[PDB]
Amino acid sequence: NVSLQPPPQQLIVQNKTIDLPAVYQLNGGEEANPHAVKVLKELLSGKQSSKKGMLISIGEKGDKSVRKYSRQIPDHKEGYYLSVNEKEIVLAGNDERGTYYALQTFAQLLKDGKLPEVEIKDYPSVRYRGVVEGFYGTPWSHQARLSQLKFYGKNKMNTYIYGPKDDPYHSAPNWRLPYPDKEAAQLQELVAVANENEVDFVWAIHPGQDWNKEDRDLLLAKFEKMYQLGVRSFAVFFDDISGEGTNPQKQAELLNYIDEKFAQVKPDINQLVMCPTEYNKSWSNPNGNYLTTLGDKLNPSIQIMWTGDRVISDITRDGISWINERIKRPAYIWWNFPVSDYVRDHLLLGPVYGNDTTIAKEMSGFVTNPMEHAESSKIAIYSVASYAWNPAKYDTWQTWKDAIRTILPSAAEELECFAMHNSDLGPNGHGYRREESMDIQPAAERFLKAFKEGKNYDKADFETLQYTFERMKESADILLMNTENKPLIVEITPWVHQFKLTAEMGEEVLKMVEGRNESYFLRKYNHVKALQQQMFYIDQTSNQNPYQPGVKTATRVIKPLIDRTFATVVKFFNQKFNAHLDATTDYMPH
Ligand SMILES: CC1CCN(c2ccnc(NCCc3ccccc3)n2)CC1
Repeated sequence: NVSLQPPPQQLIVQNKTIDLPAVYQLNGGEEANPHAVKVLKELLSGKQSSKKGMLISIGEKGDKSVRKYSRQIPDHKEGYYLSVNEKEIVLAGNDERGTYYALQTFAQLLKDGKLPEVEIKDYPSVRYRGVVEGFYGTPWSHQARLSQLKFYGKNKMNTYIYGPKDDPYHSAPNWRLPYPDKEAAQLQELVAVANENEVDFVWAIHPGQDWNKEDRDLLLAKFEKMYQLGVRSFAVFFDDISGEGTNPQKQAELLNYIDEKFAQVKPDINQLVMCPTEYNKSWSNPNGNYLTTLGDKLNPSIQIMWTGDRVISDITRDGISWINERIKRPAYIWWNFPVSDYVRDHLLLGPVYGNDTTIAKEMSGFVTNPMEHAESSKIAIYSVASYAWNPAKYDTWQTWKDAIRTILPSAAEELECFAMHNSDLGPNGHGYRREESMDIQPAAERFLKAFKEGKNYDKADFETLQYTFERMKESADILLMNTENKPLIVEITPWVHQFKLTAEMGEEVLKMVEGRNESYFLRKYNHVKALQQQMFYIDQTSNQNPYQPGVKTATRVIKPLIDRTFATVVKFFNQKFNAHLDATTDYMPH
């Protein structure tokens, strides 16, 4: 059955299916977007017959090939019309990017050499959609970035804001310097791949550290050299700046200057974006001037980034009106999820939710700040893509499952299990939390409650927990050895080990609850203690960083259930046999 991510604006399925044609005639192969034609030719290995076979027509509005279907093509940037029936196939973009988007949709329809009969009219609700490379921690590799960009094109994200922290040429002081040949050629390769995948490579300059005519000049000259390298989209960051540099009139002046002498002078600049000094409502001064002045003086064609009501927050109608009213334009949203650079011992693999689905007209852009774990971030990235394309049809849970099935088809259920219990951030200085382990929350609560007050627990809840731990160990072991996405596995390995140990500990603790005799109980107790020690070992030796070192997993519901069940059963044991076992859950070498 027809599943499409992102879901099209309009879709009609006929409940018939046609074969991908053995023999086809291609119309418009020459005048249509070469990137789209390339995908189409990839999917086709029947024979191009010049006078026979099923017509396939590909083109942008105004091409000869799609003249007949012009009224069906949506009048929206990046829009397209796609049609499949017995007679013919139509892939008609409103523009070149739209034709490519058609083809991305077409590739998802094609299953086992068969196509549904369908008619689609489609376009994005939000103008700019993608990823800002905006996390602290170990930068992504070159290969990681190439793989991201291909994923962005598949999910119709048109925006990549480049900024690896190990590249000094977009930061102080080296922003003034041209890229040396080797680095330039690498960035060049990113640009080429971004272009092939219809993604805007947005080169971000971060000069905030370092206001005269000559600084203005050097920036403009640098922008020019990045143009020669093939860059067509640009961002200027002021999150960074202090003192005089925080003056919004002077920020506007430089940006309006860049617009006039560079962006308006070139034939083909797409995005010009700035990040303001006050970038969320919490960190702005209600008693000050900065956002209204920016909104007044900054040219209308320049985007202003915004994180919402707080630095980590989900965007609401009230939030978006607050900012738009000040900047006098639709805010370009920077969403600080799934970035984990302030909770580095946690993976954030849960669904994308919380953003208001009715406000697409009030946002110019929506970009996600991801984790230092590139592959792992694809779960949220795919979901963001889906949300930003079609927010009205956004389905958090189905999109989450679809992302997981896309990223790891050979072990989707196992990754779902792992991801379900690795979602929450735990307590943190931003107060931002996510749900986790919702499937077993009721079983866990009722189990604890009963076990607490020396009332009997339900056998079914015991079994649910038992089943959960068994499933976690199966999932951990299958994921560790999975070779379909080795980079993914490499990223999560430390947590997978910790997650397996958590499950083993849970099983041992359940055996203490059933405790048949004193000797068996003591065996399980000693095993639990040794497993706690291994978890500390991993916590002390993996993922070491100055900020949140180590590895935490299943922290919201599962680990606390195990900890409390352990402390309770040990206290019961101590009372019964008049013993003095340590009931604590965090072992300690001192
Ligand atoms: C638009 C702005 C740009 C700068 N921001 C970054 C940059 C990198 N990482 C993150 N991680 C989020 C937690 C956090 C960390 C440091 C400072 C504040 C909030 N935020 C905040 C958003």
